[PDB]
Amino acid sequence: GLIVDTRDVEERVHVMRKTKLAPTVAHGVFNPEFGPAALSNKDPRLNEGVVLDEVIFSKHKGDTKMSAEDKALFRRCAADYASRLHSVLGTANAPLSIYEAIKGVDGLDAMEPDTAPGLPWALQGKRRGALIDFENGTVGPEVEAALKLMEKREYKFACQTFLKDEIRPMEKVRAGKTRIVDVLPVEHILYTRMMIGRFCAQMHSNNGPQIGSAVGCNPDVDWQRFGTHFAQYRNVWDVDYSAFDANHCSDAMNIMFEEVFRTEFGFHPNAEWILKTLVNTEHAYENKRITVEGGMPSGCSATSIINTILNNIYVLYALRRHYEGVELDTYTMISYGDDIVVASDYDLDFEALKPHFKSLGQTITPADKSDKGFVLGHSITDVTFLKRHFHMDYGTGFYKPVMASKTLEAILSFARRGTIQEKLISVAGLAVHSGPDEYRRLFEPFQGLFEIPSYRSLYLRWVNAVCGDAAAALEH
Repeated sequence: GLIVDTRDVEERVHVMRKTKLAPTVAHGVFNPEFGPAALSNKDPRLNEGVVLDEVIFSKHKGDTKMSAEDKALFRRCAADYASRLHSVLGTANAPLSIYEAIKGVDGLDAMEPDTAPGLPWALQGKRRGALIDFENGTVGPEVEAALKLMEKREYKFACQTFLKDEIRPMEKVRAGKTRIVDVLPVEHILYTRMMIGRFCAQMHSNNGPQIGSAVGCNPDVDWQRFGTHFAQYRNVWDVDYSAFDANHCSDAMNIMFEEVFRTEFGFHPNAEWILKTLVNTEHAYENKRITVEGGMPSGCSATSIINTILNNIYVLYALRRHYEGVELDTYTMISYGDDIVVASDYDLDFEALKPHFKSLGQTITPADKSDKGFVLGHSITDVTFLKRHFHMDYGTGFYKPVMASKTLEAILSFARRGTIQEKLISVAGLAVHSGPDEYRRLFEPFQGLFEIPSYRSLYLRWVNAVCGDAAAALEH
């Protein structure tokens, strides 16, 4: 995005805390090159002269202006992807009821009852529970009033900026590259869910290469589905972006929203409008109010679908800008926000697409970290997606999501205080795919102190999870 105004203000949005993450017993064994992100300017691990306030917003270097020809190409690519999307999903996109918006529907989780409420409710000491009855799926009078302002397209708002208290590579910790989440007002989230919730549910239910989205996938079971699909292609690419979310230009975002969320596809006219409120945003951080043009508000969960849709349109755009006769079936892909796997039987030159992605304000590199850029001949067993590799289990022949051992060492090395037992059982579910020897090694530090699930128990759970009849067949 482009920072068009930075001004000081009364009311500090107090967003410089201490980490709830503490080292575990594993920290001293593994000595990871990771640590909690800096949550304070006075953090002694920060490099000399690094200001948190400056670095967290440094990703906003501009709002790339696309030419008329490029915008008309982008619109064709958006309308072509939308055609595919709404063909698979259908056009049952009537607004969600307030009850359904809060409680969710099949394929869409209920709203979180006690997460951050956003502005100005955070400054008035009003928690989410004060504004919305999540039990009954009803709203208080303030949310009710704000919903009626959005009906009229008169709603205005500020994004509350929170630092992401999490583990980061030590080099990113020192450089002050703390990640941020933009918390929009709870009523804005409610209304967005009203406008596109049915669509969001359908995309979760229909995740797969056909719609180019892994949002709402279960890697445990869906790696088999994904792996057998990409294994069929001569060429597979994993594509790295630099600040994908920030670098979505106003032109791209606006056109995507216009082509994807049309009334003719069953959407309320206001679906396009509430999404378009994401383009030109005001961000509250401490005493600062930063106005940005372009980019998606920072996040993962809340913005996954939009980022995934843009990734799909970007690949069609980039290939059509370089080659003639490119259609959706020229390649296959799956995306989860900025994360992407692309495959084609065609020898697509991804190295030559770099300038074409640059016309969208996006910088692509091979995920590989090759000294050269993109190459042909890569397969599904070479790539990373959701921090997971695709490897066949020798026992069953099924693809399993294998995470890098260094990443599992880092995850096991820190925990929120009092959560260690819960975290071990969760991370065991990830580490089981590393094999029995590495699984044993990763949890050795915790043996005798916590309950570590047997490798055997999680392996048997997994085989049943991915194919029920296969597990049954082994008792022939």
